[PDB]
Amino acid sequence: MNNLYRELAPVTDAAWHEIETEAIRTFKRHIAGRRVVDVSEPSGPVTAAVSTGHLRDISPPGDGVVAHLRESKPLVRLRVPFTVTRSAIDDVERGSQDSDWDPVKAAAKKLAFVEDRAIFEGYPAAQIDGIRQCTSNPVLQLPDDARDITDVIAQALSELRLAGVDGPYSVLLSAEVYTKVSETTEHGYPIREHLNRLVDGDIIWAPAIDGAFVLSTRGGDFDLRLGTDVSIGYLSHDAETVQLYLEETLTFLCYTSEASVALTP
Amino acid sequence: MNNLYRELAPVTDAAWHEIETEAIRTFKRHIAGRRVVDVSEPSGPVTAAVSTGHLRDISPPGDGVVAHLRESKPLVRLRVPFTVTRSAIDDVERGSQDSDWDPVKAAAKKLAFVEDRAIFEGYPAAQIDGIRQCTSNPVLQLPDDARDITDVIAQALSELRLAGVDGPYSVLLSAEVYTKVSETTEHGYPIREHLNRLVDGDIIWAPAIDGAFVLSTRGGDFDLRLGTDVSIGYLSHDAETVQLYLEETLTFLCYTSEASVALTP
Amino acid sequence: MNNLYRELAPVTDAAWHEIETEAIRTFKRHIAGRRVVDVSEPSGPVTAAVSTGHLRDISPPGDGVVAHLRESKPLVRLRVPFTVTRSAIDDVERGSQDSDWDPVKAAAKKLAFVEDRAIFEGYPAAQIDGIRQCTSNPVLQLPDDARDITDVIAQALSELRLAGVDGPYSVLLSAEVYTKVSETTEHGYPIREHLNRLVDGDIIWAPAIDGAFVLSTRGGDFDLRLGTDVSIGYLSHDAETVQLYLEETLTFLCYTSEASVALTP
Repeated sequence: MNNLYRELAPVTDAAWHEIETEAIRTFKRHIAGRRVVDVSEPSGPVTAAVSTGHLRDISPPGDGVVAHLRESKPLVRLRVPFTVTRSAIDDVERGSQDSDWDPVKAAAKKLAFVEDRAIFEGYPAAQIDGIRQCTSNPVLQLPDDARDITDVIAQALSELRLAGVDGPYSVLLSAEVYTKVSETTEHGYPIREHLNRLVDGDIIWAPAIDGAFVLSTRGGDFDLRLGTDVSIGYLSHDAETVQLYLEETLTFLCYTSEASVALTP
Repeated sequence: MNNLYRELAPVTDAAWHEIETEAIRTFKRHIAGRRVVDVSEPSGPVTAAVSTGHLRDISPPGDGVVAHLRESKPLVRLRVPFTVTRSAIDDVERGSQDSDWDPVKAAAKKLAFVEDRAIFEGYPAAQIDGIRQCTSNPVLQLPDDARDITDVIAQALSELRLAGVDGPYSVLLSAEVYTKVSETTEHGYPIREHLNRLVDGDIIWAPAIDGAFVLSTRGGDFDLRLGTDVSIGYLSHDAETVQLYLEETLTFLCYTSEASVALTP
Repeated sequence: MNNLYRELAPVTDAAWHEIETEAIRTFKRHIAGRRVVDVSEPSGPVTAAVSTGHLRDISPPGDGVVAHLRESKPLVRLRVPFTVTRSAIDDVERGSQDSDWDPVKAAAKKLAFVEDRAIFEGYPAAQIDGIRQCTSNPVLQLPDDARDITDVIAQALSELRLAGVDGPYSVLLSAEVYTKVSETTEHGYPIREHLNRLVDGDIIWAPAIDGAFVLSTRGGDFDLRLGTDVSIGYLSHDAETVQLYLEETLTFLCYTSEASVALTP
């Protein structure tokens, strides 16, 4: 057994497979960051920090000695508890295809939103600066008329190019802007056709964020470090319910302030 | 012989071949559900029920015993009788290529319509809840102006995504809406070109339904279980006509309330 | 793990082996039905219903369509909870041969009695008509004088024969009648010697029933369908006890009303 203690839960192999399958596809349907930042191979549960390579001054241990601390970023463990009914679990083996996995899906959405918000908007208590904080390019305002969205994206692109940043470039849109872009026509012409051909990368569904981002996916700019990737573990149970959780241990680092452009809602 | 008793019908092999060809191709031209739902391999004439995996409380058989009935969905047999003239039948062997199979086509249309309506709109006497009853996403209103159809479809897609449901996504349209979508332009630009590229799946001809559906075809959400697939059997004949029928025995189960969006006409 | 969750029980392999051995042998000592009816191979936890082959009229889905629901018999799950002391459990590994399995035996008796009563006397809540409801031959009265039992058994056999039902024939006796038959003499001659040679099949110990049955075991008349056979699963434990259960999921169908004769006490 590992720290997850799956083996102690009154959950069948079949139910585990359904629960995992749901957590993963739901997580994947909400997550945007992983589609554009570099995602590392999980390094295991021992990992507690990512070295930044920097030195920090501290007072010397004595005369004639110069001391620096090695600086690093701590990993954060994010855990989302959820509760499933034991009838949902047990029904799987009897051949149920509609066991209530809503709590899994809700937990998966919560975790994806937390991850994407950390990456894009910062998580100060976990010492994560988001792309919003890291960016050094002029911030752009998303227009009132959806028909002008291609104007601001074009301007974001030129900002990246002028900052000397190679592509390809991707755009992350909030749920609201994504929907507007996908439906809006200008004098009959779908702005999505215009916007799609303008960007050599992808136009990404990013429901966790407000506004939009335009950034390079050249690599080496945005570091999502995984200690342990999305996992499902066991907490407790009674006669009727099982309490489980989704968790991951990771951090995010932004190495290049000019590789991104933020667009506010 | 099997229950169809085809062998007792005064219908030649040649006529049988024509009747089948017509029934199948007509059926396929009208049917929409089978293009988006999971359609099982026919399990044969013995199958009467589909296990749902669930338990129903019943009063115990004595003290200290706990009893539960196993829940299942019954299959329904749908039979559509039709009558053909014996001159239509007999002309076939004589080289006729215009024998009157109108009654075959009328039966096939009737069966497809009954099947699709059961799938999408439900059939309470057969204990079938259709996708319309099943869905838990906000129901959307089709616009008066066809030029706005892409707006509602886009909102529908966003409902599916926000519900954590992966694609691909397909759109089913009533005969009326399909025809409108295929002909309508906004400032000259065909809204079909916009809508077709908006949907990674298909835009489906669904003449049996009113309004529209946008659903995921990821698999495992919508279950059409075939006992026996569309078949042609024999009832009776007189000097001038033969009474045949089309039939199938099946049921439909919807496992995921959030995998579809309904749009009302 | 499967739905039994045996692995979560604080019960050693040795104790499990003892509990099983006791449950099975106790079960077999009380059960009578399985000795005369057709007992199917367990079909697994997915099975929920047994097709009867019949059709039920339902209102049609529209004009010119004829609809019928497929009839099936639902399986019932019978569960008999029981509690054992943890000292009974733990003593096993220490070499104990008299651990208290009384609660296991009480559960097995309770289950056998519930099964046999369902088979012979019916279980309306589970939609099971027993042989008693099924039979169409004249019901016979067991005599006050045990010395006359061979008369009624002989009349019963004659009822079966006249109904055109081939043997071999077996006789099931209540605990009371069995004991009477085994001890009683007429003018010194044991009526058991007469009765045993009169019946080509067996005289069966049936402590679950009152009265008696004489039935054919030619096969295909009496159908005990097993979803899952007698099993031992785990519910909960505290410091001193473990709550387990016996269960099976099954149903019983009687296909031939004239293949049995009932004799009332």
